[PDB]
Amino acid sequence: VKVAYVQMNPQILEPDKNYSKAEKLIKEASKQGAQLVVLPELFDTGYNFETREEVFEIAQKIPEGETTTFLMDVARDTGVYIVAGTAEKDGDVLYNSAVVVGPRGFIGKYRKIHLFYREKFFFEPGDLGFRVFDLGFMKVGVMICFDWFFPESARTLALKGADVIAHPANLVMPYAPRAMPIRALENKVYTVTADRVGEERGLKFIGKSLIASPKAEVLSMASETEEEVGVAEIDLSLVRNKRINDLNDIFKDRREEYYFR
Amino acid sequence: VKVAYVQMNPQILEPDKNYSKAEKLIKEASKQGAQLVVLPELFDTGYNFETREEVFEIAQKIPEGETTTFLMDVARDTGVYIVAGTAEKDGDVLYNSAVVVGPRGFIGKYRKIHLFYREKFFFEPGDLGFRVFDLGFMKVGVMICFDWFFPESARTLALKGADVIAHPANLVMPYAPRAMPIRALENKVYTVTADRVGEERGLKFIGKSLIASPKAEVLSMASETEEEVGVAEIDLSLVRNKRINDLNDIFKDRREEYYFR
Ligand SMILES: [Mg+2]
Repeated sequence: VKVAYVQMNPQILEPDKNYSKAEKLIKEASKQGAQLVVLPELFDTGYNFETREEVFEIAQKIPEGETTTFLMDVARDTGVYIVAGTAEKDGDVLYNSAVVVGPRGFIGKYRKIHLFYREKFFFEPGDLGFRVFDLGFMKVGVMICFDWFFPESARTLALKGADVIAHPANLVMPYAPRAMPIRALENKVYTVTADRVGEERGLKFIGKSLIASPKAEVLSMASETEEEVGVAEIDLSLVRNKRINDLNDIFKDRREEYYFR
Repeated sequence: VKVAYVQMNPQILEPDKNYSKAEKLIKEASKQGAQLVVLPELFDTGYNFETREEVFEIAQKIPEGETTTFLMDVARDTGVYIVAGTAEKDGDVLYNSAVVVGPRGFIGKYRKIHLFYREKFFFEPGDLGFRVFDLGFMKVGVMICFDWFFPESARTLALKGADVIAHPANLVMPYAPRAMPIRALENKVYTVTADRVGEERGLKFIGKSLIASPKAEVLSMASETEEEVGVAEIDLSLVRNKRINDLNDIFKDRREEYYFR
């Protein structure tokens, strides 16, 4: 299996422009043999809003709306599964979500559980929990951006059977790229952090999209500033066997009775 | 406030020799200003036992045994607090323990919750939970070796108000030195990993003792091979206030409803 990130530079409040850029890059990930392609957080809308009104205006329902139906169309055409960050309109409320689509259609969604900084003024805290989606050939867990900061995000997805954690991000702190391989190691999963690049109303994002292995190896890493795709080969038996030596299994050894109490 | 690790090379089954080495190094640390000094896991007995009988023969009681007695004397005489790893005899049972001793005497013990590899043939799994010890001027959490691998260990300690996690270790894998700064960051806590060095019945330990900070900065780090002390100044404001920005407080932001389920 090959997995891929798409590191792009979303244009704030311009979904058509972002649909165009994303298709172009998903097509190149597909040309490169990717079977699963991960896009950044909020790829359709951009990130740095001044008011909720400008995002609410453009934000789409899932699965009914344009971004899901767009991504279905690209999945169908390219034969890839896609995890993508999107602003989700749900009645009068907005979430910071990721959609999972396949060539056969919509698979499901995740709503960001740990909101970061000014996201608290715009978005409602995610309310679907940490979900894992079975694509047949692999189980894919989804978390978004600041979810990386809490070890419980990746751990919950790993317990739930994720082979790979798809991680749409709009990273601003320098830490996540160094921390991601530790997340991968401690759960014995692959992690695919699709970061954005660019500068948006004074806010500069760090890029450095990366794929990490269960041995904390960095299989692919992106620049700080360029749009690009990164594809890495993954070993599905290297993750599904939680043995770390012949006497320890990382899930058998956890002792939940002593945690957080 | 200054904290330290003592990185040393325990001689297997030679507690006299190890007490003597510990005393020289604790005093080097005490001279350099350290108020808290952390020693390696099983510093008195050594690690690489072939039979339970050989460690049972020499393993000491806590607090009345020779190791705790030794440590109380050193701490009475240096004015320091000491966290040290020690094989604990408790009746007819053995624990892989850490003791905390101050100038007053014995403050308390921690029993290693996550046993590693062959340890399960000698020791019982720890049964006192993850404990935080109030020294007045600081709260010290304690975990041992492989406890690092489970994010839940440091997280339990940090939630219980630990300002610093004292971490006696005998590392053989290379990952802990790379992970500890992420444990420090994700909990906004200081961590003190006191590793051993040496080769013990052919098993090589990796040294690389380190002190990490709440910003993922490594403040002090030791060699692969040499016996040494490392001392660093810690800022308690930087741990106690869990705010990473005006809108995010890492403990208020945890959403336990979605963790591990
Ligand atoms: Mg050094």
